[PDB]
Amino acid sequence: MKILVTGARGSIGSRVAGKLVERGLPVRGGVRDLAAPGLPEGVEAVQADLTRPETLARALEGVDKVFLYTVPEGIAGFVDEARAAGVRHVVLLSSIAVTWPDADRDPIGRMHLAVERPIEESGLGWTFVRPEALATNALGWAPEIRGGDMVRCAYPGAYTTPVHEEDIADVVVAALTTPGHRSAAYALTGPETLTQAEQVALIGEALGRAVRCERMPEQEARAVLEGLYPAEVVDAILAGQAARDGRPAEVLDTIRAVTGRPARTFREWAGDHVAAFRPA
Ligand SMILES: NC(=O)c1ccc[n+]([C@@H]2O[C@H](COP(=O)([O-])OP(=O)(O)OC[C@H]3O[C@@H](n4cnc5c(N)ncnc54)[C@H](OP(=O)(O)O)[C@@H]3O)[C@@H](O)[C@H]2O)c1
Repeated sequence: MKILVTGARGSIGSRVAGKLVERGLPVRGGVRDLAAPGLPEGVEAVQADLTRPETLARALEGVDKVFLYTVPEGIAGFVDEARAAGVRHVVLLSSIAVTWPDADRDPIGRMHLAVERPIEESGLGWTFVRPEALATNALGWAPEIRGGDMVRCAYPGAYTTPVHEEDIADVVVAALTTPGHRSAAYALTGPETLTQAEQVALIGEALGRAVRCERMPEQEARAVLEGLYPAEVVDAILAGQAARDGRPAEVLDTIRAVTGRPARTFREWAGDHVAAFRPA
């Protein structure tokens, strides 16, 4: 029976879809707009807008399993349609922020908990995949790295443990295709905790040139982030980074435990995405 991959044009969703197609599995790729390009080959395109959960009734026909992105505003509608269609297993792309002690006050933590909890209460089989910082967050430095050798960082000494999107897709695929993952919640990290400055330098090494952070003052960083995210989220980002300033973050072996392969390094990630950081 079919697997519905929501967000099949997304960074993670497209890799989940592609990997399932490589395995011979019938995949429906969920998109908000059927007219647009970017869907991997061999995927049946279906409208599946998680904010308009009446699209889901058609998208879930003949579907046994679902990969789900976190969209809190339509979760009760999703649960209802998944139950009605006979879905047996939902794998959710959540966040490690749900595991920290302030999760239910943190905007990011709350956003993901608002989808985890109704799934937990629904009776559907589930697996939660809970990454720490996405390696792809480094793509926000591309404009500065393309144009010069200095990047401006709010907290150059702040640690995260960035995880490669391919590893996330591999864990999702394991959860969709093998037994033993029911009610599992996998906290995913990369294999090394790294500061912002270290990440920037590793991008430099992949390019063959020395790229450095300079610190920007918090006034300036707050302003930049207030143009990209709501007020509450900027406060959490900066507070999160200040709390990890000079404090190495936890490295978990969860990727290796699930997939049998060590987590991909940020260096490898930078080599994989090197074209994003070269000038036009
Ligand atoms: N950034 C971090 O450090 C971090 C850490 C932990 C967890 N996370 C989680 O990872 C996510 C990022 O995943 P990603 O890298 O794959 O992002 P992405 O490349 O931006 O893809 C996001 C996908 O979500 C889909 N989507 C959004 N709203 C939808 C809706 N209403 N209905 C259907 N599909 C919808 C989009 O579909 P369309 O392309 O069709 O529009 C898009 O394909 C975050 O949202 C968060 O939940 C992030």
